Amino acid sequence: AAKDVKFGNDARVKMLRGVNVLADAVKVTLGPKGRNVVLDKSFGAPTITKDGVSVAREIELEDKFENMGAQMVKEVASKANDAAGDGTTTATVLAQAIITEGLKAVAAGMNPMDLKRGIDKAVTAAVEELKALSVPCSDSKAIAQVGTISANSDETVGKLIAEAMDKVGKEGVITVEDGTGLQDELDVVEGMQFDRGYLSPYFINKPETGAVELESPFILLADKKISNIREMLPVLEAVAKAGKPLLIIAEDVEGEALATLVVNTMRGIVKVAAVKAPGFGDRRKAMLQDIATLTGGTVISEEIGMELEKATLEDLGQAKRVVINKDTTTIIDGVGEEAAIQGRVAQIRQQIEEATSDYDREKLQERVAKLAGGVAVIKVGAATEVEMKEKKARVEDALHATRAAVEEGVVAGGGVALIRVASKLADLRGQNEDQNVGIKVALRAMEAPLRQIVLNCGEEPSVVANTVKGGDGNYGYNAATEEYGNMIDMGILDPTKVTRSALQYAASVAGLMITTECMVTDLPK
Amino acid sequence: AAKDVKFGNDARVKMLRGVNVLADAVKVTLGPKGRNVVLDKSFGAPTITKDGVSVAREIELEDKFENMGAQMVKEVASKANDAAGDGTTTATVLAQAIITEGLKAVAAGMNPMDLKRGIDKAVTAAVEELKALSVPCSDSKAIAQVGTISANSDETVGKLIAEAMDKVGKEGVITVEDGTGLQDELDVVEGMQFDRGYLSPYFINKPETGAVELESPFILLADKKISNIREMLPVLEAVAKAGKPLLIIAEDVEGEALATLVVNTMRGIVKVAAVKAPGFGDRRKAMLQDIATLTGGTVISEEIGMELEKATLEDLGQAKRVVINKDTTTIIDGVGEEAAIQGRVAQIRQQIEEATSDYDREKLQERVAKLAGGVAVIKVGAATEVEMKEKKARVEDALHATRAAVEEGVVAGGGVALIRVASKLADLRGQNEDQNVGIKVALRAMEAPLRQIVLNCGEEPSVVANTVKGGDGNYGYNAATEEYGNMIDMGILDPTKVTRSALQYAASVAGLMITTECMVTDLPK
Amino acid sequence: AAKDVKFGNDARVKMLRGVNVLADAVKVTLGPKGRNVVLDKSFGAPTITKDGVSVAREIELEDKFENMGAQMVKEVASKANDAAGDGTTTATVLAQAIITEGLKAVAAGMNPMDLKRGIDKAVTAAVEELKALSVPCSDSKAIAQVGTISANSDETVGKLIAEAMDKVGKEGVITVEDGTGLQDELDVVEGMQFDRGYLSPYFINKPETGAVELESPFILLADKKISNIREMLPVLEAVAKAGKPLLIIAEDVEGEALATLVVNTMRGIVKVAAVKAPGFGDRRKAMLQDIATLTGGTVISEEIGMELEKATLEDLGQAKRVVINKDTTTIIDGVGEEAAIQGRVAQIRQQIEEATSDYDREKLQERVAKLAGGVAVIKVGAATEVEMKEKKARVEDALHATRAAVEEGVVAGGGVALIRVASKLADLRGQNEDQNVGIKVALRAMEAPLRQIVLNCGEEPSVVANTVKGGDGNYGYNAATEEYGNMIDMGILDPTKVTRSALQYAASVAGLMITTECMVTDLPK
Repeated sequence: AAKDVKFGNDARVKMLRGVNVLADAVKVTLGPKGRNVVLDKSFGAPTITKDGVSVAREIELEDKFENMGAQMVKEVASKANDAAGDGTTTATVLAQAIITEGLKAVAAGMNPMDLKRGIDKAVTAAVEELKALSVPCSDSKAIAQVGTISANSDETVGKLIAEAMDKVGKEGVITVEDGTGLQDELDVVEGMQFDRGYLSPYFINKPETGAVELESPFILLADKKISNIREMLPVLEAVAKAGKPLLIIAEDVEGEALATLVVNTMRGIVKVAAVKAPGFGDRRKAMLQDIATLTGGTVISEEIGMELEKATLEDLGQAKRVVINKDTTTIIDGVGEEAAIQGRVAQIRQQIEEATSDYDREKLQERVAKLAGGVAVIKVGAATEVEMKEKKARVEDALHATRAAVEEGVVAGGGVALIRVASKLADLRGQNEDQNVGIKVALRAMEAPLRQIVLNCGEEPSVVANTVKGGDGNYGYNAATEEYGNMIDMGILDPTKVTRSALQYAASVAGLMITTECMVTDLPK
Repeated sequence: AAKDVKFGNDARVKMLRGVNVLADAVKVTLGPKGRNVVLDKSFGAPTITKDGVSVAREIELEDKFENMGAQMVKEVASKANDAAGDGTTTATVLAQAIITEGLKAVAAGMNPMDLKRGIDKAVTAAVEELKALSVPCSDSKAIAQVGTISANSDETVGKLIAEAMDKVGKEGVITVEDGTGLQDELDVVEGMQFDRGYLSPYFINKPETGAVELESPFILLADKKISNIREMLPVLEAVAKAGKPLLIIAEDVEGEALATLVVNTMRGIVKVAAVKAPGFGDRRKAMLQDIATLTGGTVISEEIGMELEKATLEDLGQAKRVVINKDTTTIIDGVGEEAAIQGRVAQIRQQIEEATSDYDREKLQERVAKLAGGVAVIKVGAATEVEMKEKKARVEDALHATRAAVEEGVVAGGGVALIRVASKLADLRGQNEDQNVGIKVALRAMEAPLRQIVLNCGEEPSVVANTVKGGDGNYGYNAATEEYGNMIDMGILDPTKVTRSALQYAASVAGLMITTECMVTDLPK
Repeated sequence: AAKDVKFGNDARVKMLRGVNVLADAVKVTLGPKGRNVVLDKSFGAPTITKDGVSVAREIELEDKFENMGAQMVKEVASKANDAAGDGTTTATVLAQAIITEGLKAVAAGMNPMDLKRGIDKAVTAAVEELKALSVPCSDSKAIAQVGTISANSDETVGKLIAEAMDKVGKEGVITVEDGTGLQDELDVVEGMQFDRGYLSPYFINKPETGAVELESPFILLADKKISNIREMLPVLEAVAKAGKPLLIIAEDVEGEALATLVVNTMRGIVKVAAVKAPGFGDRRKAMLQDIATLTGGTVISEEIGMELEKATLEDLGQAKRVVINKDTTTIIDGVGEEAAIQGRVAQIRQQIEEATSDYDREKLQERVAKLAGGVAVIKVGAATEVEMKEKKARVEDALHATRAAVEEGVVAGGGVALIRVASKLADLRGQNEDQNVGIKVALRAMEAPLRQIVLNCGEEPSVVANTVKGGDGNYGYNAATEEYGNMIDMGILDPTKVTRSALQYAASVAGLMITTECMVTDLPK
């Protein structure tokens, strides 16, 4: 239909209004003293939550332009959350501060491209400063500490994360499930982990997790793109008779094919979910063969000759359980014989020995690593199902935070790491006046999270900010206890990775929006 | 239904407002320092882009008259894109400048036809002056240079374009695909390319490319029009059972058959692409025989006697991959035996020997050229799939720019070539005062692109324009570094063909536009 | 009546709109190619003028806040005019530029007081740099040159100013007159001048000059305030019988007395002008005795004993002609005997000999100087009354410019002196970022006059500004001839004093205005 176009500073102020609305809605909940926010369920009582991620997905304004601004800020914040596992609120607050200041400066006839360049310089300097200020978390003791801190100060979950961490090594895979007994159970079972996302969000059987958990699902290996529904109709009938969930790994899925699969899942006849083919080319085929070895399945490739129509239940693989995250996959306890898997590992090891190319050697090494390391299994243990659910969620978020900390490090939490890098970078200068102004905008905008936390605590924001900036190291302001001191000592910690990613994505979206004039928009009807 | 008509200068100002909206929307993104622009999306986050083609595609105004003005300018800009491969933003900016000045002069009580004649004289003089200012790009070194600078200064892609260029000669065919390994692969396989477009846009399986990529498709050769789908039923059943893509080269395809094939493609049971049969008469039949030789198919003609109902899978040809551009096609690695192709080449060579007409001789010579030259195949090589996609896009645009440069030449980029032509043609005079005023309008409107680029950079436009006009040769203003110098030395180059086509099409649409009075359109409801 | 206020940035934008209206109205007429502007006349035809003073006189806006902004700028510009004699348009343009930029910066959350301090520092540096760039005008040849160019390039009037300047010395007094013959006349008579303005603007018998010219008036010397009109009744009757004008010098004039004299001028039975008594205390009494000596009058003081009621026509002084400027007075050819004046000069000379205080010695020396030097009178000579009036106006503005140049100096005109100062002060830095931004605002605002002059000429402003900044010395851009070169050589000159005063007053009003929040005003009814 027709499209109203608004360009100039009117577009900028409308977009700023949208970002202001979304940023207020999110920043209210920031901090340990974060205030509650009430959503609206279509039916029944409204839900009340302090979670920035849950509230953020709800807001989308009425008038279209500010809706666009809010939507893209929300999308970048969600990208930040997916990258690390937290920091949606921090990213949104940083984006709001940077954008308010930057658009205020742009309204003063200042070169927006220079503002973007200065902000980029400031944020990269802040990122390397954070890396300098990072504290290693390789030792198991700090791993237990961060696990405890993430899960609302519970030592048992941090301990469990520590033993699983030891079991599956530094870059291991850890999955969480429900255990029958009150005691927590840990064991390692051979299983896969590759980074691919579901074809459609509608496959999500558990929307509150955003994942597809299947119990004893058959698996179909395909090196070919599924084009016609007739190709996998016989296996669809076979699995429907079997009355079990299905998993489809294929080179590609066409639009009509995935539409038909979505319709079938809505029918509920078969609990089938599909995911893209990982790997690439020959590497893709080799690791598909690895999956077949693991699950006892068989790869169906056009080049070899067989077709999906000639698919039997025996030809398919199987596993005890699988989970399809947003951009991750997990296979647990493949049926395939361990001796065959060890033989495949030996074959790939010989390939490593004869490997001459460096990147192919890296691919083979990580392939054998994921093939032999397996998948850690953590089973939550308590008395009541309410504590099952809440402790499972706590274990989930603690595991995310702990792996993020292990990957990069851990800095002082509560938003004071940003304050520290800002104070460290007080003399950073750009190539000219405009870049310098952008640098100063970024520097004074990185103070927004601590100021908002203090404001939620009810104390004076600027006083606490000045007191923190006066100190050096990791000295900061405990929001919960309202006492000063070394944040690491009192346990308030955030992974270096989450803060770095949140700041980087906030700066990226800020620079990407500061330099926009035109907006095409559907007519308000 | 009823149609509101508006004529006189009120129609002209309506048209000017529409063109102003579209031109602002597009020109905001012009130049290396081009400002971003956010676009519509009915669902999810809005997309952010600096490519003016998408912005133009996503523009249409609420008011009907503004909409018609914007739409005709957009159509001419799209024609400019199709001609060369770039320069939509430049064409739109030139059109906006010429339209503003010319409509202003027409409102100043001046003969519009004389303005059009003066603009045409000025633009043809500019075109020949630009051809004089062109720099040849025949040598492989300049080919590598243009390929490198086109793809954001990547030497590897320009190099690869250079080797493919050497492989398939001056007027060879270049195609891009995805390579399994990190190394780039190049090889020549007998193929084809003829200038024909898809019957409808709906065949586009990949809208972001505007093409129809099919893997291992069967081809049906037909010298007749597709009047009834009954003839298409047996082959459709055969290809549905085969479960492979289909291609249809026919003399014509009626609208009802087009609707049937559109419905079939939307169903997804069978994917099929149709395209007009090029050549003409006897030449058309001869090149269809060539296609049959290459693909191992058979030509089905009413005159010979066989009908499309009596068509088997063996009768159809086959190839490893095909792509249907907007107005072009490509066939890669025809199954047909190379000895048969060589025999056909020898037959057409004898036809060349006995050829008497110069035109028939040229047709036969280009026929043997396109038959024996084959098709170059370039496979992108890297690790990640994300970089597969981005480097494939870079290779595509670099190939387009490189072939455009080879066809005609390469001039100073950054919009300074138009400034140089303007300075060279400062004394061009028409037959009378009105033609002279039109000439001056065109001359001062050719400065719009550089002025807009400088304005996007934040510097003073007119100062830079005057400084550039002062110099001679290719001296100008580097936008990225903000340093004066020579564009040839600084690697900021644009093909002569794209600039010439953009300027010519802007002049053509401006001449058409100025000489309009009446605007018939449907009532606003 | 009730009053409404408005504070914050809304007040600033209201003031910005008002000053924008006034600045547009004034700046249109700037430069030699200044565009005309029509005025309003309640009766008869409108008057078309290029003089910015006249245009600014009638400007007052509908909205109260815009009216305040316009009135503040207009009052400061009028102060600039009174200080030097020209440069109202330059002051208004500078104020508009500085205010636009400063309020734009203040909207960016920037400390207004630091902006004021930075602007003050920048303008002080500019003033001292301008003094450094000043060219002396002491020699008679340069005096003739400035007089010639001031009066639209008429050598005769500049010559006449030169001879008068020689007659009455460097700090002499010169007064215009209408000479009967076509030949220009010059004479030296015993006169007087002191810096005092009329009590009421209503005394102005010639509003287009803003002065009070009286022929053969009877001066009355008084050392007392005119509390009651009864004291003025006998002298008023005497002068009514005499049927001649009169002058009144008194210690002070009360509101009732001046209201009564305004009534008596509206009746105009007596031609009366009253001016505040100059001098101070004993110095005032001594110089009033000097006035009595010059005019043959007598000082009437309460302390001595005589009263204003016991005043005869003989007691009053007399002179051939007097003129009361806005803030100055002139008395020409006092009737008093020259021998008595010489004796008084000698007496004050022996007072100088015994004068031990430095400032008292200065007062006595300037007193004898103004007593002995007298007033020179230049009489314009032509054939027609119309050319008499226009040449009289030319003599007025020419001698104003000449005395301004003699006082301080002469710099390059056409607004290029400010450009040169700006280029010289490109590296001036403040104490912090805010003061630096204010400094840059002032520096880029000093380019406004030349830019507006070029824009009125129809050429490109910024190109000319850049070309001028590139040069050094006095190399500017001739607006009239549109040729570059040295302003001094081509006689486009402005006094250093007028440029300095205009810039200083523009900076002062800009500082007073940027730091304004509250606007208390009467309600719009």
